[PDB]
Amino acid sequence: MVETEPVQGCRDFPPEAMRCRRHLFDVFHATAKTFGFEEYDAPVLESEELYIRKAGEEITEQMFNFITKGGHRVALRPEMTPSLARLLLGKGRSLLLPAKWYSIPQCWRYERRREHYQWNMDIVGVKSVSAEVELVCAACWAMRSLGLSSKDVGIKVNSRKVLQTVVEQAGVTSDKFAPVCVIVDKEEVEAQLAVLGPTVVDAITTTLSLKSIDEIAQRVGEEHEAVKELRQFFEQVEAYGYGDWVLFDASVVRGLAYYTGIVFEGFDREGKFRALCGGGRYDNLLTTYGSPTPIPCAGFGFGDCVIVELLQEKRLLPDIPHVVDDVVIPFDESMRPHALAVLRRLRDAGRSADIILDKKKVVQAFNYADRVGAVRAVLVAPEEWERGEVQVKMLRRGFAVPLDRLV
Amino acid sequence: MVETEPVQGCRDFPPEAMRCRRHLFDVFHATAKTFGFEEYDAPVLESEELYIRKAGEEITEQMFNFITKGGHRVALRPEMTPSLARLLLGKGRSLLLPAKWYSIPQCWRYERRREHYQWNMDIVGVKSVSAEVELVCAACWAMRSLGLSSKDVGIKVNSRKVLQTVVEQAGVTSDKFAPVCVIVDKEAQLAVLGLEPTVVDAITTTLSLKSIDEIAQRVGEEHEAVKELRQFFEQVEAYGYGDWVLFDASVVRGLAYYTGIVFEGFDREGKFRALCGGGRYDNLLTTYGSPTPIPCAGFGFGDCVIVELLQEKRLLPDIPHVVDDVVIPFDESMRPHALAVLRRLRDAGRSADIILDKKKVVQAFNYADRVGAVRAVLVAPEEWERGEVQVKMLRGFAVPLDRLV
Ligand SMILES: N[C@@H](Cc1c[nH]c[nH+]1)C(=O)O
Ligand SMILES: N[C@@H](Cc1c[nH]c[nH+]1)C(=O)O
Ligand SMILES: NCc1ccc(Br)cc1
Ligand SMILES: NCc1ccc(Br)cc1
Repeated sequence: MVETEPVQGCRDFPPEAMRCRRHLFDVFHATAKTFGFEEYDAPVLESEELYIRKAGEEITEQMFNFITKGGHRVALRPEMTPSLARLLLGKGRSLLLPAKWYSIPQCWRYERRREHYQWNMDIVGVKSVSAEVELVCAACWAMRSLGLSSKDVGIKVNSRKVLQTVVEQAGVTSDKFAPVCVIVDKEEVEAQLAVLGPTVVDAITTTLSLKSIDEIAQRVGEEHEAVKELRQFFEQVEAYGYGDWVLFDASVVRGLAYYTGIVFEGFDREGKFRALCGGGRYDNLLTTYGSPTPIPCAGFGFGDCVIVELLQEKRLLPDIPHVVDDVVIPFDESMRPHALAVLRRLRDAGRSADIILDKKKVVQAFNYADRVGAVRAVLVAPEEWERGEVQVKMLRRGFAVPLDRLV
Repeated sequence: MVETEPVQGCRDFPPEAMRCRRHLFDVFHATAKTFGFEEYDAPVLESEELYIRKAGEEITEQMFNFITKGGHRVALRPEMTPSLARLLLGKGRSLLLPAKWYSIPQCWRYERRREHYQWNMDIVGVKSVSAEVELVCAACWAMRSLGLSSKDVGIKVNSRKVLQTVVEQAGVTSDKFAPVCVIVDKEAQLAVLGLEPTVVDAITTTLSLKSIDEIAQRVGEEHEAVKELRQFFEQVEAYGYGDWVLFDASVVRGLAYYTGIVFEGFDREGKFRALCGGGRYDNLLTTYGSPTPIPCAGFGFGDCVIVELLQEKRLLPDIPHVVDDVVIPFDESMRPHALAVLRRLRDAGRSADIILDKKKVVQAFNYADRVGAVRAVLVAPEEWERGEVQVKMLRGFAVPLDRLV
């Protein structure tokens, strides 16, 4: 036998498992459409150079990389955001702003799972917190669409600008801010900061432990950018009607080098699962890639695995069996030609329909119809045919119907 | 600057290019649904062992393979069919037959494009030619759905059983039939496999026969291939796609595993490579170690040649992005109210933007036009006090909040 298991850490999606994935992706797509985002895609294979950010990120530590037969350093993308930036930088002046782009790429890692799908939503060319508002509202909308409520989940919201000011007031070089964020994201965090380069660590921990925006304002001032932006953010989400879904949490920084402003992450209010989604503003990324002009950006990722766990726990993922509208059944093999004419008609009318492909008895054909979840069984028999009719039997007992009135 | 071009032989899909791909995939999905096929997927990364068929196939010659950190021989799949067989073999007795499965995997090669998407449709557990009929009809349906006619395209149909009999009558070992097919798909190479001149003569003669009647004269009217091809053409005629299909004795396909009927789509102007290709492969699962033979048939249908053909025929106009509503705050003090409006529009199943940054109404209106909005909803202080907004159709007057949706 060949090996029937998939390659290490990768998932197969037979029809049953595919329907669950599809149910999830339908929401991601529908939510994107509702919010006016445009789909894009790019190759899963990118140059390794795209991910060399040198901040000790977990994501760059766990890259699935390899050398081509030809000697080029490539990787299966660990995330989509750098691919987006490449595309954005490639368009340059021709890209009309603002742009709202989304995708549902498979992303990879090498360390149980080595592979996941990740819905990406990003807004490009919008300076103000309305971008973050929309992004956060989109993530809530998706969760709501899947059956979750604000009692089940929330989004923790913070700004990295608070921590920046604290770090900056200690005379810490600006090039050290990203590593600090990668570290603070994680008693070992006390040791790692010293290595980057005690009273400064004290200050960091104190501010991240502050439990409200008012307490942040006491420390850095009420007119500080972070305070004004967070207040605007919460005012807008309230106005949109999702105030119960969002809250402030000063310990949220995220693990990625490139966030500059507001950052956020989704969570289950039972404290059972890892983050459902995560994102933030990254206004400097395109400048680091070499854009001659700064390009504001903000966005999030939303993985396909944790959400499914949460939906299973909450009993929101019942198996939806396969369905088809009609199953056409030839009474015997001499009726196959006529049955195919019927099948054609049903499909021309926009119906989903099978025809019994092999030779079998009517009752077995009827059973197969039930197994594939047919709403209706269409028996094509000699006597009915002469009368310009077929027999129809609803499965969701039996009578003749004219060919013209089936559809 | 970082490199803005994609990795060698790979395509970017910015929104414009993505809409074209989406238009194509919508047809593949809709056709699958119409025909009652179920979606599946599997990892793009598979074990290299999965593709070692030893017939000198072009597909196994051009594998995108590499060694993991850990020393495992893996590959980016060159095709989906072996992944399907793996899944099928994994299920074994638990899989209810017949099964009709489809997918739209990206597949890879290393040699020019190194990457394409390929719609796969396969029928499992059906012995008779009705499987091939449905598969061929599904491919025609997809092309028809995209705007093509039987004047633009067709499907050439043959059976490998004819060539099998000829090869077999020359005393050629059964294990040589797949290599012979891989070669005939493309004089010197057959001799190397082990065939003398008279056997090559016979091969070429039969592949040059232009009708099923001429095949019957050579191998008999009772021969499996003749009965099956006649049944096949009778069924496609009955389904109403007779103008789309024809017999061509030179069609064998390049893959090792086809055993019976094979087919391929083509443009009737002779400009393009094959649009799609498939056939019956009844032995594949036996070779993977299935304790019982499992009949299978299917096809692949790439995303690149079809698009070329559709561009030539002028069937791929750019469809610009569209959204139903663009909500415009008169100024920043109206943003909260505008968000309440935005919420309502989206709750009602409408696609809607709100102007995110600070800008003047006329510029907001321009942006609305650029993103292809059907309707612009201006949220101004004076209208708001009256429980109203201003609505302007794009593709001006006051409207009550309740009657927008
Ligand atoms: N790339 C981020 C998510 C993101 C998308 N856009 C902005 N941020 C992550 O994987 O965590
Ligand atoms: N694997 C074949 C297509 C196919 C799918 N199923 C059967 N055949 C190809 O790439 O040509
Ligand atoms: N964001 C968590 C996560 C990242 C990568 C993979 Br692969 C799986 C999960
Ligand atoms: N079926 C032709 C083809 C095969 C592989 C790639 Br990649 C592209 C086209």
